[PDB]
Amino acid sequence: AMGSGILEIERLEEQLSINVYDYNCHVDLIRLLRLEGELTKVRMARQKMSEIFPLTEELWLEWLHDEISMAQDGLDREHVYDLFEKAVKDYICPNIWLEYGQYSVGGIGQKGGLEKVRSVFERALSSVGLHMTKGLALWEAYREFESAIVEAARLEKVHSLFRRQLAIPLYDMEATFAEYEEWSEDPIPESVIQNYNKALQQLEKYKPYEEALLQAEAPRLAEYQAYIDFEMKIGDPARIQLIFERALVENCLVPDLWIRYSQYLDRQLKVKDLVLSVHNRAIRNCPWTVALWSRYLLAMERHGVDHQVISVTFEKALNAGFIQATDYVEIWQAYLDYLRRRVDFKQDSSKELEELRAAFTRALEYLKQEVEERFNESGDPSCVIMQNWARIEARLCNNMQKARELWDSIMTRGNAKYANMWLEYYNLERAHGDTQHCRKALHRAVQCTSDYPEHVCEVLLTMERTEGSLEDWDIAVQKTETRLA
Amino acid sequence: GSGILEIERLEEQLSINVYDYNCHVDLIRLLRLEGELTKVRMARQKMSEIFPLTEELWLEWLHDEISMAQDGLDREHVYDLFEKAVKDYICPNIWLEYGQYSVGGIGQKGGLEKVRSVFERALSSVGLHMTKGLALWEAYREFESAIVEAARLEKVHSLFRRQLAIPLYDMEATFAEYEEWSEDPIPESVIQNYNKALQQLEKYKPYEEALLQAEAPRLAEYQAYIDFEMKIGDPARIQLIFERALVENCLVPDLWIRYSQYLDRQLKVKDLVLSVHNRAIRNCPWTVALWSRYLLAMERHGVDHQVISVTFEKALNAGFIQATDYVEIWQAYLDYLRRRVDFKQDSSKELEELRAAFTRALEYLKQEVEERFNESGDPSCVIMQNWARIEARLCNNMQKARELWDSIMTRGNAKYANMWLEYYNLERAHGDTQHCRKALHRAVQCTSDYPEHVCEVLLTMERTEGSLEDWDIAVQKTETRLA
Repeated sequence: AMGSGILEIERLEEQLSINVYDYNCHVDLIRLLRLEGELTKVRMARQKMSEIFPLTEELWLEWLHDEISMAQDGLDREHVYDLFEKAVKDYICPNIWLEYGQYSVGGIGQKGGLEKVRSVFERALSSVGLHMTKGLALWEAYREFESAIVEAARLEKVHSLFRRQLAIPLYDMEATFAEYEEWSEDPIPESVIQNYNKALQQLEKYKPYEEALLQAEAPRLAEYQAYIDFEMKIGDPARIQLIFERALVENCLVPDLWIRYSQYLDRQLKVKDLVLSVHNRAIRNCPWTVALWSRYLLAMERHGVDHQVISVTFEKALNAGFIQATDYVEIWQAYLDYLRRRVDFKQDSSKELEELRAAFTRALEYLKQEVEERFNESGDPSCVIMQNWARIEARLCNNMQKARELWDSIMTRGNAKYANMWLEYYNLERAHGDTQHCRKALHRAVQCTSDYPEHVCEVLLTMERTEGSLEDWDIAVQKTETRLA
Repeated sequence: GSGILEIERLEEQLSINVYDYNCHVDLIRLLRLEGELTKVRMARQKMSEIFPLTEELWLEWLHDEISMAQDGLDREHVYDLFEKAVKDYICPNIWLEYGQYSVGGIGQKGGLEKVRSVFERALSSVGLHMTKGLALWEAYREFESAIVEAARLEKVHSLFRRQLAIPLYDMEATFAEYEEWSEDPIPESVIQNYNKALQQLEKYKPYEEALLQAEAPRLAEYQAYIDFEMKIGDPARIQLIFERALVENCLVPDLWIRYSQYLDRQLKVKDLVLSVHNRAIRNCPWTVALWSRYLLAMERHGVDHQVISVTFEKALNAGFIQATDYVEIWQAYLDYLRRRVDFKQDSSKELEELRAAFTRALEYLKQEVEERFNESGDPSCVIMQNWARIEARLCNNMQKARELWDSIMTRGNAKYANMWLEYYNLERAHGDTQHCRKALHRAVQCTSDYPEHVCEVLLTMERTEGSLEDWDIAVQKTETRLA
């Protein structure tokens, strides 16, 4: 039908105008914009999708090819580089690295672009150079490049690439050892023979695992978990990054896998940029699991990420949309713990303390409104945000009145039927109130508790026996008697 | 010569176990058969100081002293003996005998008033007694009638008028007797009182017959009767029903608690309640609770200190059958000793008495109770806890509370989340965060029943106030433990 593309593009653009988080809508919109030839609009649509989602290697590769096969300038070259730089972040991508290398080969002649090629291949190798099946292509392409240059019969570059590859367990390395012997008229030194042979021993070691992947269907999660384990016991940080990544490209929706990888980096070789990177990638691949946002905020805090960045990240976390109210309480509590750990409490007043209190009010209102309106629940039925606030105010801020207010609020939402709650507040008054307030609290407790009144009773008697007048003890015995009768 | 040796034997068995009641009645039996008058009398004295004597034993002693009384000094001493006799239980016969014997003193010693004293007091005790008081009214009017002088008769008239205003058995018979006796007309005012008395007598009939139809001790019947009289709420009549119930049921400790409490909460009289408490620990000295109640009474009514101390010592020397009971009474005494301390001075005589009493209690439990029970008595170091709570909160002394908690935690109390948290909360209140962290770390390591709860508390504490580092170490400990 005539002009159907125009109308369907309008339709999809409007459907995205309401629900921006529609992946298939972006994919469709982009293919139709390509068929109509609206090039700049394809570029924009692609940019918005890539800023919302991780793109697979095929989508990244399509966009890269379109920008490359359309580039007529040196500035276009720098912009293409920028696009590659953005493309490598999402997942492990051997082909993207290959294309980046070869496309960068065009950059020679321009002064600073021999090193540019070597940088691209070097980072390519550092990333996937160990890849059992796809690294070989990168080693080979890098060597083809150095061979096509090899100025003045200076084969130290090609030699080095051979010697670095041969010490590494990838497929058909025997073939590379072959081409090397037939190439280097000099002997292949015993360091290279020894390392080559232990490497071949690493191929034979790993064969059953790789063939487990080959046979398996779908995303092959089980096989990746077995390989993850095996490599994690063998304990090479490089090789466990590699298998975590290889498993993650195929299993990137599995949050617990992100947590395993995240946790290994986060706790064991905590290099800032790498863990912050992997956390960000986790919250882009599985934004529905608040745990990922929590560990990410904890990671940022641990690594001294600037204040404003953490705040903005929290805002993204709020907006991610979780399926349980306990999750909104959870992320709010994470943010508030961060805010509290920001305050010095030994000064009359603070800028940071006021931000903490303000964030508490905001958190409570947000649970009153957004979470209730979307769930018909409070998220914390037992007012834990308020509890933590009262604790802070009483124990750290000398502000006992606010704590009393907050516990008023806590008890009014039906928490007064619970002995545990009464004892939580009592312990607060005992900690930072006075004996009068503890008495009031425990009396009220004796007359409100529904689950375990005898427990509050015995605490009351204990308190008066320890500290109250004989009149006080007598009143206590009467209340408890009348209550438990 | 078997009597000689059997007496010697009983004296030996009393030399070992002085709290053998039947041994005393037997010893006295034999000493009487032997004519050892002096030894009979102080066998009677020692027994009467150990136990309450029933009405009959008191009557034997009284009859013997009376039929052996040969001068006026014996008369006054017999009076003293009666004075001691009435204290133990309710004793209508003894009150009657006390009156009749007091009649012998009329001529001499200005003691015509004495007879009226004895009979008035006899009335105050059992004058309201539904079945046995009539005997006492009758005897009182007999004496007054026989010493009527010039027919003034206002003593006999008044006595009749007082009996008729009270519901006693077959007063209808005395109402008639009075009319026949009275030259004048029974007044309008006593007539209404007699008729109201008829009302309440017919009211009480099914309860009195409840006692009669039932076999003794009619505890239930007595408990039901006590219930009714207490619902009517007359203090005289419910004291009376409590005493009548107790004479047959003096071994029922819960009954002494009921009566003791009724007076404690409601009557609000020192002499009455303290009497009932003393009599309670004499009848059932084996229920530590009675001693507790009693000490509390003494504290309430401002009883002098040394009396309270001595009563406590008696309490310790009583024999209880449970390790927990010695903790209970020690706690009673220690709470008492604490309520004597003005905690707003740096040091005190009363505070040092408290502390020294604490050391005494811990040592006494480590020694007497452990060696006699093969137990700690206090398994959960309750006395030690209370000492810690006091030292921390009421004195400025936090160090001692920490020590006391070493001792508390070292006998297997370290497996328990409650204990760990008790120490924690104490440390939270009067220690510092450092010690709370230390405490809760060790708590997650040691707790066996509810380690997850302790883990919660740790995480909550570090979230509320600890560094990020502290939060991470906490999560590590927790996860490692609950793994």
